Amino acid sequence: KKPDFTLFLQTLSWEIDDQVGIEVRNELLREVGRGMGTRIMPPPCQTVDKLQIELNALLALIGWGTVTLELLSEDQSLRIVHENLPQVGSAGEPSGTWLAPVLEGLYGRWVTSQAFGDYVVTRDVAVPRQTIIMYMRV
Amino acid sequence: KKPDFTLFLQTLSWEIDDQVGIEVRNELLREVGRGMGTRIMPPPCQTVDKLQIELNALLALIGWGTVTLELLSEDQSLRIVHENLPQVGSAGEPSGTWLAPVLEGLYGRWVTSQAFGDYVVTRDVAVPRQTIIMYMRV
Amino acid sequence: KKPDFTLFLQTLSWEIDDQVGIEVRNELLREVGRGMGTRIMPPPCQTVDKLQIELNALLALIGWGTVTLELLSEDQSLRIVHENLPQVGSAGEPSGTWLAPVLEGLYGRWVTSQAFGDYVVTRDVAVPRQTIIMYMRV
Amino acid sequence: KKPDFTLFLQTLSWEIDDQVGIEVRNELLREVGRGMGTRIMPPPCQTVDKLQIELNALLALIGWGTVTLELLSEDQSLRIVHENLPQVGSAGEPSGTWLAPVLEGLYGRWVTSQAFGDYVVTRDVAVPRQTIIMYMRV
Amino acid sequence: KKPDFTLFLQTLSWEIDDQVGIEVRNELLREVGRGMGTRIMPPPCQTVDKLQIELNALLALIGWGTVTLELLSEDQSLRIVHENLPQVGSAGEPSGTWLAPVLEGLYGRWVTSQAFGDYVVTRDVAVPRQTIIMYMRV
Amino acid sequence: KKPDFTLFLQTLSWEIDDQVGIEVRNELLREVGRGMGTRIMPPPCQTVDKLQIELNALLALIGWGTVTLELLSEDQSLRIVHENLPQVGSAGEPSGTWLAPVLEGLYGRWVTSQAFGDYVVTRDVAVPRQTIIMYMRV
Amino acid sequence: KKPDFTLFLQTLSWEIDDQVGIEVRNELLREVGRGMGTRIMPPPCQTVDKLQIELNALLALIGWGTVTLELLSEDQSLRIVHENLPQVGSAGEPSGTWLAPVLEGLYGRWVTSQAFGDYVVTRDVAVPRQTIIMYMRV
Amino acid sequence: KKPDFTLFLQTLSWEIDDQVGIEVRNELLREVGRGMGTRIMPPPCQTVDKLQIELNALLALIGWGTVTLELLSEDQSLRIVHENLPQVGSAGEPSGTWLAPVLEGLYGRWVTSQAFGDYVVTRDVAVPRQTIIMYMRV
Repeated sequence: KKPDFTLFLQTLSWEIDDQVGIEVRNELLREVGRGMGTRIMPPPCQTVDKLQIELNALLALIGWGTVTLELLSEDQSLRIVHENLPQVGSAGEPSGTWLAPVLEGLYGRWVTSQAFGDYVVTRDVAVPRQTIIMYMRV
Repeated sequence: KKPDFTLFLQTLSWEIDDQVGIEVRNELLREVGRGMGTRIMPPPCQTVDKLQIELNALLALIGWGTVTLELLSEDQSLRIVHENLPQVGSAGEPSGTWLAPVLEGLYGRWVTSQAFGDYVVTRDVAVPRQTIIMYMRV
Repeated sequence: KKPDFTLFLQTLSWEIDDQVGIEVRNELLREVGRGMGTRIMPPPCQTVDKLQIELNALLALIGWGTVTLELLSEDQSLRIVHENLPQVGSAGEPSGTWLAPVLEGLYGRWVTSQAFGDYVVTRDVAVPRQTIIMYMRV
Repeated sequence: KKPDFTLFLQTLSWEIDDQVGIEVRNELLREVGRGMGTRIMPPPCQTVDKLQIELNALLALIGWGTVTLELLSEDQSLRIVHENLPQVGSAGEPSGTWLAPVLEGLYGRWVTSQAFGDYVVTRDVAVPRQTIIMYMRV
Repeated sequence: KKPDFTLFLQTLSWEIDDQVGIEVRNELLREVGRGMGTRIMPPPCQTVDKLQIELNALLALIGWGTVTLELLSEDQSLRIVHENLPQVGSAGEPSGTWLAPVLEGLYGRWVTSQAFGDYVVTRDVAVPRQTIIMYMRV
Repeated sequence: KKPDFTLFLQTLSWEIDDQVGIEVRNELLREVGRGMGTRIMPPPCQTVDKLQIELNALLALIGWGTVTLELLSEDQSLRIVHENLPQVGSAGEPSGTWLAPVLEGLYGRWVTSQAFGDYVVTRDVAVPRQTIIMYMRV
Repeated sequence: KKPDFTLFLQTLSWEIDDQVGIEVRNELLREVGRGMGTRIMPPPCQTVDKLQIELNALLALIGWGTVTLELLSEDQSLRIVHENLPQVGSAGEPSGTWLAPVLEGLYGRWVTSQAFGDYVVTRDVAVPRQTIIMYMRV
Repeated sequence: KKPDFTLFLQTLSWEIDDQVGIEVRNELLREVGRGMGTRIMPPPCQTVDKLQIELNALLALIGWGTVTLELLSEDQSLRIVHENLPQVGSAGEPSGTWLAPVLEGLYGRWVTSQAFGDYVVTRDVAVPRQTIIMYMRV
């Protein structure tokens, strides 16, 4: 049987919350996501739709959900909607969204690598519990 | 598709190794294992064989390997052999054995709860890479 | 192949119904559920939403369905709705709901352990066949 | 996810052991196996090898192990060896063999229905833990 | 890998259609279904709902679809609706319904064995392609 | 759930054995195998090793065991060894080998299509029960 | 674990696009599909519905989607709608439809082999991304 | 059902062999492997054992086999043994080893990126059919 890490991640999340706090762990998770973004990378794309397809394939390779990218031309900003985020335990704000900084760092690396190449990710916090909305503005 | 946490655990292990060190993370993993031992517990058993069967069933519930308990009557000690440890990344001493303190804390809780009830676990470090030997002496 | 226990449970349910009756088996199933509640426990939670999120994870660990907790503030009561109950045979009132006292005991243990800690479970009998409604009042 | 009944069967076995005893439950399990033998039946066979093949197919239909029949011509007896019995908990004599009377009743029904048709089952208790040997004598 | 018999059944159906005809094969399939009804039987039930619940479990044991029984009290008839029939090839009237006499014989045996015990099955031929309606009148 | 045809094939084999005999069904199975050989074909190969590699891929596409081809240069004959033949029921000579004429026709078509192109298959009857040996001589 | 060829196909598609162009690869894919159509063929059918059923069974054998055939009697043309095309990378016009000439050649071979036997396939380019419409006119 | 690309790869391999030759396709496959090595990369390692563990994890992520690295200190060379190569068709020298240049380029990229960083891969052609031996010398 393939090992299951859900209970281990729940206990680790509770222990990290009780130990360091709710602000250092965000930076730690962002760094973890940035490091994860180095192992798997998308090919260089020229249009938003191709980038969306490649990122969806990369996410389906590991099964962490689906992504939707939109380009707001009012200020040339990027809106990213992530669906079916994995749920571990009941920690985070709101409860169940504990792996959001990981997505922030991962998407920042993936988009800045190619779209454009000078942006910063800021999480925007009736959407479902597992839906994460982020903005990519210069 | 069920989410896969292997790459996330590898990156997290590397980051934790680079940040805190190789001694604080051992205590953190021991605390994580002790907390994990509270969520699932075996029923109170009277003999070593029944304890072995119950612990094997509990391990197979999550798929973290197999266990073998044997009692040394020379000093009434307990020897625990764990097989098929999950492997994440290449961190630990030796490489690949990163989740050993978790097993130490888990087995300590499981055995001390019931055999006897006053023991301490100390890791004993041509056995395979994924085989861990621990001792339970008063 | 993993063993299948459905036919065995159907035959056992029929035999137990034919032997002891329809009132002793309810107490037996309640005791079985109370004993099951000792093997797996949820972490201590402070709010109803966190309790729901944890109980859903424990239920999904074994695949026995889904739970929904709600609080009536009129008399500070708790309403629990369980969905996708396992079906074995055609025994019970109504037919197919044979494992309801098990849920009663399990939920009583899980909630009383932490919400509050002084409550009793009483089954409330156009809802589907596999949906069970229970009340937790002092 | 398909429901898992392993923990439920372990708790039920412990409760039944603590409630009635270790002799009434044997008769209950024999009756359960006899009732189980009525739901699934093998076709009428004329030779021992065909009976073995049909019983192996029937067992593989549910995944309860493998069977081997051999005829002792000294007293026209039948020896049955069952392998890979399902293991639930740590109850029974020896530990892990809790569903042996079920096999006794099931095999008695299956063979007596057709080989011959006048025999009784008596369990014969360095074989493995999950191997059960039974004898069919008139 | 578990063997696949779909192509073999398609070729066999074509050959049987080309050899004997479209009337002898119906009797052959009815006899095959009647023989199949002996290997697996439902427990004796007293009401229509319990019979439906037991037959649904029996069908799900092999995965041949779902059944729905309803009693017309005008002439004390029984109407059976079968859904999700297996499809092999493109033979039968209409195309794809090649295993209908098997269901006729199987349901006749299953119902007549217990509801009542004196009935005959006659196939009633905007329903989907895989839906079969049968009547059970004395 | 994918439908299971094992019990249906067992009942059909028994009925066909009881109805026509043990010689007409062999011709029927040979014709069925010859028709099956038309749906799936191997690419034209020049050497025996390439033919073996292709035939193994086609067999694994449906999971009907494995094949091994040898060329005896004493009289330019071909020896074919088939392993892991599917087992249905207990019919055939010997018991358990009911789909051997299907293999005869299938291999005849597959080899004669390309090796050479003028041969006839004749079954050669301490090898296991599911191993079939055939010869391909002009 | 069964090998995964998705990333290999993505890289191969990108390299082929960068090397030969966007017109030679179409002929290459058409030839590949025509060669694929030789390995697996449907049985000769007389009506459109039977052809549709057989082609759907053949497609489900490999899992490449679903097909729908409909005959325009105005000019005796055939319209083919293919659903759930496999997606590899982000190449093709539109992005994601890289295996369309393969379907063109495959369907041309399959239909022309039997409906009628003199037709040519021409791709017709608010339908979804993975839906392909083709026409079969003389 | 997840799409299967085995038949497509076999037909594509045959067509590429028939069109360009047996020398241009080697360069094409090497370029494909080099491009594949960019999508997934191992973390920078300092010792051979850690590199072996990381490469094995990366290979198991896609299921393309296992790797074994060993350093000859006579001339500081590196020997790489790959096991369980995927098999498509019967093309290549020897038959079945069609994807060897892909592994050559992939391993060259993976090792040269970090061990050392100045090496070239040259394939060394009673080992099994799917085992490939490569050398990494400056």
